[PDB]
Amino acid sequence: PNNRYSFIGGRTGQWQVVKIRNVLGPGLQLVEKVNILNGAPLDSAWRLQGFASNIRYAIRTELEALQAVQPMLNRAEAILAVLIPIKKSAQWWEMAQDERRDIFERESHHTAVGLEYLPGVARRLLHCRDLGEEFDFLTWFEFAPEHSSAFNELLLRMRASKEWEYVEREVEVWLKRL
Amino acid sequence: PNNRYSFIGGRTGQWQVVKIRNVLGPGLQLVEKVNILNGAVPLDSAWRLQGFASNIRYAIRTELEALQAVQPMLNRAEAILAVLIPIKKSAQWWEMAQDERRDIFERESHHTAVGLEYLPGVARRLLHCRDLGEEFDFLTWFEFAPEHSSAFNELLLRMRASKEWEYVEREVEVWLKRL
Ligand code: HEM
Ligand code: HEM
Ligand SMILES: [Cl-]
Ligand SMILES: [O-]
Ligand SMILES: [O-]
Repeated sequence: PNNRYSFIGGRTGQWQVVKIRNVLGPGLQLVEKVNILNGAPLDSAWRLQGFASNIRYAIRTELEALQAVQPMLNRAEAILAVLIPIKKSAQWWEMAQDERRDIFERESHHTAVGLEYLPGVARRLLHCRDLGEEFDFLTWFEFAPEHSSAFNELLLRMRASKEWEYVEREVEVWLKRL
Repeated sequence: PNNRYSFIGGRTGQWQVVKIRNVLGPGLQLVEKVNILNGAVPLDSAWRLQGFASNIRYAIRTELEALQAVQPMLNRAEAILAVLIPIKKSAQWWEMAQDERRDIFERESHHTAVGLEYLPGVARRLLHCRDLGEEFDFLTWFEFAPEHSSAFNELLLRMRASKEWEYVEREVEVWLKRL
């Protein structure tokens, strides 16, 4: 599959690691670089993988709003990135669809809050629970240096939300584009 | 992992192939048997399908609770017939937003309400495979005593008349008998 992406921490890649912050639960080993590959090698400490998939929660009017402002990846100015792997608890995944949507948006305003940080912050969402991975999602953010304060504020805002009562594991990997 | 299943059409397995109906689009080659394996993966085998069990995508809590009231376990003794139905939906289905797909699925189509009429005759399992890059999007599995083949067939004619099924672009029925 080429909806599949792998991220390999180790000594080679497009991206220098700048910092890793072990927010919640067990961390990831610090390494020099992350190599990103479309598909599924020595001197590598960890590999994470996920796939791009269909929309799970956003309704039409939210999609139209996102599409009006969201930027593309690979802007020349967007030389910083942040890879944030996330795992949610088993109680999250047993809930029904309405219960989860209600937490994600009605209670937490995930989409409304995130829209306040576009178009500065470009984003990608990959899924991995269904592959058996140690994390449920691989989230990817890239932005110009001007926006790193704003991005740090977004994170504090999201982590205070009801949605985040269900996050069990979270790591931040700050990257600079080589 | 544990959540992945493979279905191999060939000369071995636990299920005998009674008929294959090539309902829509290209079919599957007729084979003698189906082997079902927990895991990902075939010498005298003609085709191999796979999918994963996953979280709920559409049902709401009160639907889940009704379903959970009545739905039968798999591998009942009398449940000697099974039907494997691989399904592919169109690209236009997958671009739509979540509310739009939910509204087609239940509000316009009453998938869950219509299906609930046929429990506990029919037991079922749903497996996902679009995200794996498979040639189908879903493997659906249904098992029942012979007493319900008629009713199962009526369900199918019903569901295929629905708005949901206007987005279905490939469908095969593999009818099976347990060995
Ligand atoms: C930058 C602005 C952001 C926007 C516009 C945004 C928007 C979205 C949207 C629309 C979804 C739903 C996709 C769907 O329906 O399938 C989503 C999912 C998700 N986002 Fe964000 N997001 C933002 C920032 C963040 C941040 C900063 C994090 C992590 C620290 C994050 C973590 C996630 C996760 C883990 C999911 C998957 C949720 C689930 O399926 O349970 N998002 N986001
Ligand atoms: C027999 C009684 C049935 C019941 C109780 C039933 C119930 C359900 C439910 C509740 C879902 C949505 C699961 C979710 O929220 O993730 C579903 C999905 C689905 N069903 Fe059924 N169903 C039945 C019959 C059938 C039949 C006969 C077929 C095929 C010919 C079928 C094909 C599918 C497909 C392909 C999906 C996934 C649809 C999607 O995600 O786009 N179902 N069913
Ligand atoms: Cl795989
Ligand atoms: O996101
Ligand atoms: O189903």
